[PDB]
Amino acid sequence: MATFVELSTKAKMPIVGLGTWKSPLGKVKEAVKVAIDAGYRHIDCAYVYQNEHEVGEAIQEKIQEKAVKREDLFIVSKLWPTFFERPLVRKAFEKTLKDLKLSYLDVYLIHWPQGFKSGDDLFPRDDKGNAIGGKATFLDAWEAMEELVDEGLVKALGVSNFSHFQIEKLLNKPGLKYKPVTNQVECHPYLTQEKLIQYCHSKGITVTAYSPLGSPDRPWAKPEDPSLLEDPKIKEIAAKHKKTAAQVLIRFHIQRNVIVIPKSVTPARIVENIQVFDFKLSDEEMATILSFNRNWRACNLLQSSHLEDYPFNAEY
Ligand SMILES: NC(=O)c1ccc[n+]([C@@H]2O[C@H](COP(=O)([O-])OP(=O)(O)OC[C@H]3O[C@@H](n4cnc5c(N)ncnc54)[C@H](OP(=O)(O)O)[C@@H]3O)[C@@H](O)[C@H]2O)c1
Ligand SMILES: CC1=C(CC(=O)O)c2cc(F)ccc2/C1=C\c1ccc([S@@](C)=O)cc1
Repeated sequence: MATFVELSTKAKMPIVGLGTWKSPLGKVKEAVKVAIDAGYRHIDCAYVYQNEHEVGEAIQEKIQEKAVKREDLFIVSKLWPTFFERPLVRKAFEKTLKDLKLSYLDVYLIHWPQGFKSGDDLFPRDDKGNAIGGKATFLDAWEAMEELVDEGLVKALGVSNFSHFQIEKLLNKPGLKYKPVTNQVECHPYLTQEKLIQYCHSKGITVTAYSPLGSPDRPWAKPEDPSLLEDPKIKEIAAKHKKTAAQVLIRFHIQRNVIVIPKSVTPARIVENIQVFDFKLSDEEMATILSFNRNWRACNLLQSSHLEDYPFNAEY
């Protein structure tokens, strides 16, 4: 059975969710439909993925067809940092919610802590491709997002790609109404996030692991980049359980009580990826996997590294 991680709000967040970044139009609706049929309840979405309108169609279909009730779904989206100015937070949210055809979101995340130039150019950049910053901050954004929770449009807020310093800046903000329920960050055996997970858990903040398979189809991959799915040592552990590497990579997070959101539009893989509750990695296997840490990021966003709130300069 597909288990949950309890949030600070007492809401139950399904521990495996479906990722939707780069899920193409014409495939993402079917991906969400297959996922819901396979027992997924948690779907991870974003404004910047530009496919929320199709995700919304799929969700609406399955609810209509009595496959699932809204209350049993757990829908997450994210505020892109070109929308940190107060009026833009509301407008960006309204587009996300309208696209998803929902009356509320379960969690709404700040997608990245660093502010970008405000507006509807999602990737404002210079000639070299470096991100253009904006003066509105994640605290400005949070302020506007808190209204959504007051109004019942969002059940809980969270953050993504925040370091512990940025989470501290948020938690210690005088006059804070709502606390983040999760920090969605890259996490897998090459980036085990031990210090950040410990920190977040100590503050009652869950962690959601993105790119758990190493994001093998990311547009900026470099052939010398490591490959988790083909890693002989990961494969060895998979073989031990007669499971696939992907299932080991997903189960890894489950055993750390970390939510994990593998992306697929392939029905067989969508099913495979949630077949992770009928085996257990041994204490020794978990220790071996943790030892693979390389501090390697598939998502380092180097093009924003000059910005004030770029999160990856800190140790954690
Ligand atoms: N907050 C953030 O900044 C942030 C950053 C990155 C990602 N995310 C979220 O996290 C989700 C997951 O991360 P991700 O999409 O970067 O990468 P990922 O889930 O690590 O890997 C996805 C890739 O692996 C393939 N795949 C999926 N299941 C497989 C399996 N069982 N065997 C072999 N290959 C498999 C997929 O192929 P097919 O789709 O062709 O099947 C796709 O190419 C995203 O979709 C997004 O929702 C958030
Ligand atoms: C890491 C990353 C993700 C993954 C995710 O959030 O799920 C992503 C998703 C999108 F729909 C668009 C951009 C990004 C992205 C980094 C990024 C890439 C190029 C630019 S501009 C420089 O071309 C800016 C940022």
